[PDB]
Amino acid sequence: LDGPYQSTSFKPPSDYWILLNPTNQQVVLEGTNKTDIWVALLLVEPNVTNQSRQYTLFGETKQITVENNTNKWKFFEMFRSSVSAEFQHKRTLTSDTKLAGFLKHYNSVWTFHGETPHATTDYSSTSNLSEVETTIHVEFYIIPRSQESKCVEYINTGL
Repeated sequence: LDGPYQSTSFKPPSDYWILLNPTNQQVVLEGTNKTDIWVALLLVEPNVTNQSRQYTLFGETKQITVENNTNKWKFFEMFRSSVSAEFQHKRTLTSDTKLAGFLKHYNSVWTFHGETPHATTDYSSTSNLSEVETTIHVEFYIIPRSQESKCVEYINTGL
């Protein structure tokens, strides 16, 4: 919808879907309010044998075991609620579209999980939504939640 945005660090306005358009395996998003929510989406290329890859998350060097036995791409949703904790593999988006989503809405942070073309949304709660800031490493678009059905379309079948 709103055309290609270059990679940047910003606090997205609420009720707007950020639609990430990555090309290469990567840490594609880091989002936190530095209080009770840390979210990171790691893009894993197709046909990846179980192995521990090194990622930089919020200035910290982390080893994360990744695996992708499919021809599709997988977005690893790493999550922690306290800065002192280690990241957990909370959800996964298995995709042939290579698009992912990020939305701030009603005290929660919404992402997509499942497998295309049947990927669905889920959320994580936070006590300070307004202060969650995202470092989008890749090109992205912005779609309002008043057109969320369009963003579901793109997530599952592409732009």
